[PDB]
Amino acid sequence: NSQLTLRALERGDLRFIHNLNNNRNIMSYWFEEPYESFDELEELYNKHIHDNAERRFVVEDAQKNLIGLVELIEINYIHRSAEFQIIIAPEHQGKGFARTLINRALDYSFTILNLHKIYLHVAVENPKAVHLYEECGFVEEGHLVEEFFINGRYQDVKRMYILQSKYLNR
Amino acid sequence: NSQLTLRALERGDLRFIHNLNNNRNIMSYWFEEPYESFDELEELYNKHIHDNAERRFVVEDAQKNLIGLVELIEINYIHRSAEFQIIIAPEHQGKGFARTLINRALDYSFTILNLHKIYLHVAVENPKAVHLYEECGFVEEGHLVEEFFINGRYQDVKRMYILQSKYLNRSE
Amino acid sequence: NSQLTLRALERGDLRFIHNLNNNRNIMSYWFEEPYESFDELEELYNKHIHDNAERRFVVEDAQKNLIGLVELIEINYIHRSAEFQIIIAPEHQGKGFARTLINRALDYSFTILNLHKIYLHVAVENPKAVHLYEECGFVEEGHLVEEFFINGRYQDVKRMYILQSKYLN
Amino acid sequence: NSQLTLRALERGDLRFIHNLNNNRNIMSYWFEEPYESFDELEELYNKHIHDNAERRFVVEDAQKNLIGLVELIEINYIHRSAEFQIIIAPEHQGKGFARTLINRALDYSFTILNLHKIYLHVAVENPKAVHLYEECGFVEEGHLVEEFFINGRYQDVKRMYILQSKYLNRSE
Amino acid sequence: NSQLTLRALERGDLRFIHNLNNNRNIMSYWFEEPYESFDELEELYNKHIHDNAERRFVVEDAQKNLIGLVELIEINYIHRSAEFQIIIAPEHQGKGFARTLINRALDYSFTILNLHKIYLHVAVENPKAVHLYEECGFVEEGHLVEEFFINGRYQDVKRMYILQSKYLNR
Amino acid sequence: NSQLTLRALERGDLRFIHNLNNNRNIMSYWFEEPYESFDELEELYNKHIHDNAERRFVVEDAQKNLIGLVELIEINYIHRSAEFQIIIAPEHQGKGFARTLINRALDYSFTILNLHKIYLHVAVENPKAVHLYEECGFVEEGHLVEEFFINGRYQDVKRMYILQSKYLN
Amino acid sequence: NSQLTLRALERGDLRFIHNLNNNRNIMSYWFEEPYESFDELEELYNKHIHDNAERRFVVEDAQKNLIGLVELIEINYIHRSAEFQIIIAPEHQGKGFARTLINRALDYSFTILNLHKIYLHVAVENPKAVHLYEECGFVEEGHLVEEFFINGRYQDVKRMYILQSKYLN
Amino acid sequence: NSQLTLRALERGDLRFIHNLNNNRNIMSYWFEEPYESFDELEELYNKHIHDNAERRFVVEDAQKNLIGLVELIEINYIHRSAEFQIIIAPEHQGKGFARTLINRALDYSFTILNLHKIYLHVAVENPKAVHLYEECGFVEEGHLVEEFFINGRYQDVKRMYILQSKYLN
Amino acid sequence: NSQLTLRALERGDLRFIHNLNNNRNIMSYWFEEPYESFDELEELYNKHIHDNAERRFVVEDAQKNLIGLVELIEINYIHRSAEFQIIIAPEHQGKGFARTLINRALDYSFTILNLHKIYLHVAVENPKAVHLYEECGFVEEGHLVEEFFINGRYQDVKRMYILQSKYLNRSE
Amino acid sequence: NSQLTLRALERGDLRFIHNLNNNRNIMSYWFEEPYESFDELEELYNKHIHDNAERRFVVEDAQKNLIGLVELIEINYIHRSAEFQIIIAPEHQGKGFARTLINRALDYSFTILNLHKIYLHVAVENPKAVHLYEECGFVEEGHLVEEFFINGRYQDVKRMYILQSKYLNR
Amino acid sequence: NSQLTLRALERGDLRFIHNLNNNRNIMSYWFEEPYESFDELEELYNKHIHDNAERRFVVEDAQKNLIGLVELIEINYIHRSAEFQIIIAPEHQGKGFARTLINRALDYSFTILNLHKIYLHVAVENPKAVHLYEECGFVEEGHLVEEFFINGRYQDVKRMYILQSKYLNR
Amino acid sequence: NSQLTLRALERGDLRFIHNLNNNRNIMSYWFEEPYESFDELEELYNKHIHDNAERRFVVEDAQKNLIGLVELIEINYIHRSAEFQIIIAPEHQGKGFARTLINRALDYSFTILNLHKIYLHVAVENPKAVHLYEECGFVEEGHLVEEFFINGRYQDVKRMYILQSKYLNRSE
Repeated sequence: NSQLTLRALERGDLRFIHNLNNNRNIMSYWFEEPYESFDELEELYNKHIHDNAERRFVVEDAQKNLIGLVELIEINYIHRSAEFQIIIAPEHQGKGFARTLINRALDYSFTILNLHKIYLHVAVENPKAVHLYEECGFVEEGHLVEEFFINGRYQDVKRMYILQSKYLNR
Repeated sequence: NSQLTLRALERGDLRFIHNLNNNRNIMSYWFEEPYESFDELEELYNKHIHDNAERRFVVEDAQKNLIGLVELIEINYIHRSAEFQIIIAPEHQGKGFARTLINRALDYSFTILNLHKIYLHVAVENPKAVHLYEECGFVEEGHLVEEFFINGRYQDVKRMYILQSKYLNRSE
Repeated sequence: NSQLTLRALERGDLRFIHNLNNNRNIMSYWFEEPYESFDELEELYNKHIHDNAERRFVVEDAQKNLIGLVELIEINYIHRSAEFQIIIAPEHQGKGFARTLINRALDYSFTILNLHKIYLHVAVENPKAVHLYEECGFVEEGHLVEEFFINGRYQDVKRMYILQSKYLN
Repeated sequence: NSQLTLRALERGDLRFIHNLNNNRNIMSYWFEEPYESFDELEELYNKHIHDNAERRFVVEDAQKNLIGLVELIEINYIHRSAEFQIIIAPEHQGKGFARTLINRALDYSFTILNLHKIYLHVAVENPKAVHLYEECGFVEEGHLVEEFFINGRYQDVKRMYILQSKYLNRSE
Repeated sequence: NSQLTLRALERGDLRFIHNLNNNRNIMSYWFEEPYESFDELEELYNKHIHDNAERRFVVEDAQKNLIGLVELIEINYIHRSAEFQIIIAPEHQGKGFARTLINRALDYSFTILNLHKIYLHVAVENPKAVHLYEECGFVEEGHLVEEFFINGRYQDVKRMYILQSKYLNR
Repeated sequence: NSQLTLRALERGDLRFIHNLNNNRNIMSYWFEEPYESFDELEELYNKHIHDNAERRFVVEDAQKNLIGLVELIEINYIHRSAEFQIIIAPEHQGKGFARTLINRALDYSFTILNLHKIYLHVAVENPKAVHLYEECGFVEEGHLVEEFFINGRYQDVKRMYILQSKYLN
Repeated sequence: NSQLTLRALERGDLRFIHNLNNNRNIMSYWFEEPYESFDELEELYNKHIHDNAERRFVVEDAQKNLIGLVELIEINYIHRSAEFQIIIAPEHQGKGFARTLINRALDYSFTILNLHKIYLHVAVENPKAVHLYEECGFVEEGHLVEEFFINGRYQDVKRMYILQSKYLN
Repeated sequence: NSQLTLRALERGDLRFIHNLNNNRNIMSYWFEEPYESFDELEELYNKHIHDNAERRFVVEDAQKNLIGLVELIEINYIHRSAEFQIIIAPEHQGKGFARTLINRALDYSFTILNLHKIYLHVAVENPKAVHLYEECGFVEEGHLVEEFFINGRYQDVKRMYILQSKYLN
Repeated sequence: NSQLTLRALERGDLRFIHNLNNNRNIMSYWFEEPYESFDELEELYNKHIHDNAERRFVVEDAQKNLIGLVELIEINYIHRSAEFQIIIAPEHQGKGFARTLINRALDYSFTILNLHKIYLHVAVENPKAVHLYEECGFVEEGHLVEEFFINGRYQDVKRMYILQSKYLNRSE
Repeated sequence: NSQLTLRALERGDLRFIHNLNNNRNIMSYWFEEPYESFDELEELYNKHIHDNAERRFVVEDAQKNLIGLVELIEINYIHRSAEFQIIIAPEHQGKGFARTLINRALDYSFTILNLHKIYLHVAVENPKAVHLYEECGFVEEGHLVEEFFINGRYQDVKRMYILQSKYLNR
Repeated sequence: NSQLTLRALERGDLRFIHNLNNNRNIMSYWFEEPYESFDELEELYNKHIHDNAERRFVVEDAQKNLIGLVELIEINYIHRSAEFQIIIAPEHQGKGFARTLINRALDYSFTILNLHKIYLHVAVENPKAVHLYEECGFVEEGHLVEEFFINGRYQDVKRMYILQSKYLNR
Repeated sequence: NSQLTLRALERGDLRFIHNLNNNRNIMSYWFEEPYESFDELEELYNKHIHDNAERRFVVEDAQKNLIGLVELIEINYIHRSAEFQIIIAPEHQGKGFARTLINRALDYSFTILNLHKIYLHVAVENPKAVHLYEECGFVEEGHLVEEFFINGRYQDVKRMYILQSKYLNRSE
């Protein structure tokens, strides 16, 4: 709803990030290993403070509760593309925030950074995630065979995308 | 009214700057992307401490509430010019402070720093500010086409300026 | 099963780690010289923060009491093997938690890290431990002669291993 | 024919790399901007020397003429995948070396480095290369729309891949 | 003509740059001071090796003679704009290379970096330079009063621009 | 015997070392990924200059032609063990020099460095090498299962060792 | 006389210094641009800690209230000259303390630092100050034309000096 | 006029500079202690490469023979003033080149750097030089008493200046 | 009695070390100059943290009172020897702890660290300590003449030592 | 008396040192300038932590009151000489501590550092200081003409010395 | 003879040092391992340039031939003692240089550094080395049991010493 | 005679300095230990380049042969004093250059550097130099007992000095 906002990741938010990053159910959706020392996380945060190739956001509601995370990575400024990734804390999954956040990230991407294309990756074995994204405007541009090793097996992922033209003329 | 005071920005004012630097509406007037972790801001602040090409001032009232920011950037040592930009916190806007601060900035630029020229950029779609600036003696020297991408599209901005000779000598 | 969790080692867990490292009987299991300084431990921790060739984990119960430690070292990314080490604090041994921790270290190695082989070393003079590793599917691949100097004399150790294919099938 | 040899790139090969990195035609196949001072190249080379996420190989003939470059990047330690990219110097192109080198890269990736998957990107408007790659066992897993801005417009690329199990076991 | 090319500035070209930078007739066109130690020039070259906000080019003919310089500065990757500046060595002024180079720089800008806008600055007192640029597609978007101090006086400069759409649909 | 000498590795010997490291058949003996950059090799050399946990030696003949290489790594100063590796350039194999180099590496380990145990790894698929090590007094202490990924598949290696007491008596 | 003392500037006195530096009327006396950041002031303080070419002193009364500041800069050790600057906080002007501070700065320059010449600059538009310096023995040696840009226009300043021989006799 | 040019000082011109700095009679004009090390000169050159508060120029003739040196120091960007210094090597004095170099330094200060005031110091005991500066439009603004210790005694110097407005009209 | 415990020295024990390092009487037994600012001690401590040629242990009782220090230095990786030195805080001296700690140090040196030889130096004018050490199995291997300048004059010291084989096997 | 001791200077003692160093009556006896920022003093203390060429001591009584300072500087280890300097805080001047401290410093010098010679400097205009030192064993080895500028004038100082042999055979 | 001299070790002499250090017959006399990369040797030389605790000398004859090495280590400046070690290149062993060099090192030690005691270590199994040193004034102060592991065995060494008083009153 | 010239020491003069710094006889006149690797000398040279407390001069003849060295050290900014020391290479000694150079050093110290006092130390057992210095106007202000250990024993040195007022004004 109206009460959801995206603001930049700050040092004070790292305990919430850490807590998610050490949760394997949550990190499987980012095809990332669920082990990260707090120090690894903080030192990488420090290292990338001035990195222009990424934007990391925390999501809050009106009381300032941390709902989840939005990220734009691999921002390329010739091709004007970037990869979008999102995580909703367990407690907040299934409340309808998903679409709002995807929209907010697309708005950031398209009305602020002036990117041309946003793409994401989703487990083919999560076909309800796939559909969601389709309803939010994304379209399948690839079916990556055995791209990621997750939970003892290689899994297929859809690569999906959306263009600036489509998002702004809606 | 007259109770406003200028002083240089310092580390302890940065939570206030940060707050404005993450406000979409406020930053659109500066054509700046509204995202800055506190760490990026502080690190850049630290790096520019001895940088002569800029001056960053904070505006406080008698009881020390932080009202706004006045800055001069791209200060050039030869051409004696600089770009002026101003921000008034939203809770303190529409209180007639603009003029007062624009004049403090002009007075500083021309009676202390000895610059010859000050210019600014203002969105064309912001005619109230254009007007305000004109009344404060600035004059349009350019209409930059599709200069900045703001809130989903390319926009035009006025470049306006004022000379030290004009400002100092007007009433003479 | 459920209550015991595994998370990455943190700077705040270092006094727990140091305390085990001063028990010489506990360090004899890792063939590591006991009695190391807290500062050495901390500075070595700082240095390996981004070292991808190791994973150090702590074992916490439901109330967040530190039970012990599980580590994977010498992780090799071509051969996809690593050495496994485990320590259960003395006040939590005999509670039957070794098995669950071993299974947890194997789950991590094989379902997340995607390694092919996990091996470990055990003193031959610790046949109870050897036996526990045998039940968890480890097989002896070496009987290393006078490999380590422990408590005044050279001792033999067993090298034992398990493959990913065996753990996942 | 069979007289080609692979070895790791080293500092003394950089004038050759530089030459290719400033060639517009050659770099368009890598979707890379064709501008790199020697200094940027050397500095980045130096920085990545111990970087495990990449392997850069040079191809030499019996008399040591530098023919091309074979690289693997984004090597991931868990997923065991990497992106393959190749370049053959223009004076040595159209001499049937492609296949030979693509096979050396596959043989390295799968019989030495123990990767599970290799992928590449090829412009859709480059059907000869797509075909060549297919014949070398790669298979289309995606048609990326308007992925790269090349020579004035946004273009589609095929993402193609090959698995270690398929490659190792085909003839069995 | 066909024989003119743009390649990246290299360390070996710095003696040619220096020689131009210490020539006041040449630097007045860039509103820059004609004093630069070779060491200042080289140390600034070293410092900006990895700067993404600029591209500096040397211009040569077929025998590899240094004809002049092309530069794109203040590249901004949200607004996708940049400032273009050019210098033709004295010996090569008046041979018709000017238009080719402006075209080459626009081609780099528009077919490679994917920028939206290119702008430049010209002395109002050089109205034949102004016209040239007008014929090459640039249009006046400003008349900057007393913007630069040059040869003992403050001088007016036109700010001129061209958009990607116009350059590519020609 | 006499003609072959052993001296420490030097920066000027690095092109010889690099050249062996590009022969994949030669590097398969060290289970080391071949094709490494000269700069990586040099910078790793620079970094380990004062590392007391390794000794890298070159083997020179009477005319100062580089024959091969002998190294001692993972030298442990409590357990007093180390791993031995040896490479004889291809143009000097079949000349019967392996034996002399092994004996020379053992002499160094046991009469100068005062180590207690020397071990090595050998591919099981290289029974000639195993046999040579057996004649020089090494005994198998482990048959490591699928330890290394070589030429497209996991292979077994032998771990073999000799003690100081046996070499000196 | 007695109550007023002079001691070296300290990091804890910096907020006092900063506060004077924001009064533009106070900084006009030093021809220094007012409104400088506390961090710039502190970092410049840190940088000059061991700079032998300056001495910055604070003036304290009997109750340790900061009265003002006295500085000696561009101290030259061959020519043995230095430039003198003094600032008396506004809440302590008109108390007749300038004289005592000048005499104190001269005593320091000539009886401790062993300098030969002390000079200063004063705005011509500040004839009261010029007059005070004249009574303390300073003589005009220069009338510098349009030397500084102050409050919107170029102004003339006096350069004035006193020698060691004159102060000590 | 034409033949004499001015360009920025370069590292390759340093032996020329050093050579003047060892003539004590030449350095007396700059009130600079002569006999400074080449290494000090070079390292100070390295340190000031990006210092915007100075410009050091060399004077070359048609055949690229170094004639002398012209410098602008203490350039202040608010007050827009700077101090001018000039040295003509002894083998090129009496050739009437001082005038052209002064005019060239003023042209640079006022038509490029956009300064408002240029000043210099001259020993009173050098009335020929004072006179030359007077012809080039400089006016005495100060007679500094015993400002410098030169050749065994304190000497007076003249401070002289010219404004931009006067030079440009 | 048996309630003593050894652990490695750590930063927080340094005020105690400092106290002993500035005690003239205590330091004369170590032939060391009794002057060390806390800063010199901490800086050197920090520098030797990863230094393998030494081990520094603190001795604590059941309630954690710091009793003394046991150290081994000049640990040589080849010769497998080290110099042993011990200090018992004065308030805890003459309580029969010496033997107990000397034995803990021997047990560590020979059953954990696998050294072959431990030696120490003792002032000749300190016959009680010589004797104590002899009873603990050390044997005189040298009488160093005028080796150290102590309390105004040059003095002789006994160098005494013990072998691992002797220590481990005595009772066999 | 018995209750006076010498211990090494520590960081915590620097406020007492500073207070003396900014007292001109006290620093004149060391021919030193009475101006030292606390930061200068502390940074020089940090720099010389490992300097073997000096030993700086604080003097206390039984309640741990800071009485003054002892210093051995320019320790040379071939020539085995050093310069001794002492300061007694104003409050403690004239109580008879002087001789005890000189003795303690000589004892340190001669029974611990094993030096051969200790020398000092005293204002000729303080002839009662000269005599004291003579009674403590020092002897004049020089009368340095106008060696130091102090209080507006050049002053003569005696250089006095004592040898280890004499101190230990007493 | 007269033609033997001691001068400080220099970088240019390191190839001669290296050559000796990688000769096990030569390094056994210093109880040192015969393996040293040239780089290890040079980097340690660089590190110890300013170390006051040692003096390393090269020995030459009149034509400037490198004869061997003299070293004074563990120089302690309170106790005024140091360890002396010497090596004569193989080619020059048995020519009578030994005594001259020991004398030269003692002269350096006693007439220049002003040390009180010099000690050395010798293999008990080299009793002709022991006697030599006895004739040069050294005397046994210890018989160190199994002090060093050399050539596959632990060996006993004599510790021998000489005092300044004895060397200078000869 | 008069053909001598002073200039500051520079890096390229260091082989000459090194040669003198390793000469026992030459260094005994400076009470300095005659051992200095080239590296120690260069490193210290480099470190003192901007050190104001010293001046090191080389003496050259018309054809640029390096004759000797004149130095001033411990230059104090307040007391305006310095220690003078001189060395003449042995091949050029006993040629009457001493006086000439001592006078150049005095002329520099007093007419350029504006010092008030110069002093030196000379071995008592070196009466020829004492005398020479006296004739050059220096006067004994101290007889330091057993100040330096030289060639096996402790020796006395004269401290001699000269004032700027005396030197400048003598002939007046």
